[PDB]
Order: sequence, then C-alpha cells, then structure tokens
Amino acid sequence: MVQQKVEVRLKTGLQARPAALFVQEANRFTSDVFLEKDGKKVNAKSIMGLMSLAVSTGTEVTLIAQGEDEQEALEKLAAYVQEEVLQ
Amino acid sequence: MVQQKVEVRLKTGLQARPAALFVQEANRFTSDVFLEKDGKKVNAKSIMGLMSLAVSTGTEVTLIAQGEDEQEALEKLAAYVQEEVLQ
Repeated sequence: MVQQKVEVRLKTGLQARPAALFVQEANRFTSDVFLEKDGKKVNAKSIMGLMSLAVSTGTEVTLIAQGEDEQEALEKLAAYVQEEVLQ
Repeated sequence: MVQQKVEVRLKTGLQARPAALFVQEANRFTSDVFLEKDGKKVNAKSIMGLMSLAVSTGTEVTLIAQGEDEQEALEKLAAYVQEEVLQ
C-alpha cells in the first residue's frame, strides 16, 4: 500500500446534489436566474450550467435574477448558496 | 434585474470532464486507487465516486494505491491530479 499527499490542480465546481437542489428552489420562481464569476455567466436553472462554473467552497460569485418575482427569488437563492436558509 | 455577490458555502468537487479523464487513466491499473480527505475515501476509478469528495482547486488530498502496480499508479495519477506535464 502506498500514498502521497497531492495538491488538486484540477478544475472544481458545485457538486451535483447542491446544484440540483438549487435548481429545485429556483424552479419555484418564474424569474430567470444566472451565476457569474470572472466574465463567465451560466444559466442557474441548468444543473449542467451551474456545475460548469469554476468554483471552490468559500469563493465569491454573483447571483443574478430577472423576472416578475426576481426580488423574492434572489433572497431565497442567496440564502441557499450561503447556507443561511430560514426555517 | 437584481444582482448580489454571495459567498458559496455549498460543497464543491471535481468537475465532470477532469473526473472522467482521471478515471480513464486510473482504470488502466490493477491496483485499487482512492482519493481521501478528512476521513472520507472515494474510488478513483469511479467518475461519480471521485466527484463525491468535497474538494476545491488548491486543496491538499491523499492519493492512495494498493496492488501489484501501485507505484506506477501513484506516479501517473499524482502527476494527473497536480496538472504536471512531461518535459
């Protein structure tokens, strides 16, 4: 048996389950939603799109919502992304 | 339209493409190969397994190989994970 400590230099992104639950929450709203980081914007109602953004836990991203209920959508989704969901 | 810069506290992991290439390389070896971090261990010959470990680009993890070709497996995969290239 052998082992070696290594630095992950490969690209990371949101894991599948939290991306899928983010989309379930976003689906409760009619607004379109996006995430953007460093000039790359993805459709936040797409699990594959969400997972494609290069992100690491603790990093900053910009959440964007546009539509009739955009204000409510943004508040719910910001809480979700920041792990500050209300009871 | 409304926007908000938020901190991503959700879990992240390897993206699909880099995990698929990791598995393509790992499957060539007879040794069992795992990635381990904070007491969680995943199979490096599994795309969904690799993607299930919480990691961020830059994070240090432990690569483990056990088997007849464990040394060559460790060497090949450590180079892959760390984005190291041949002279």
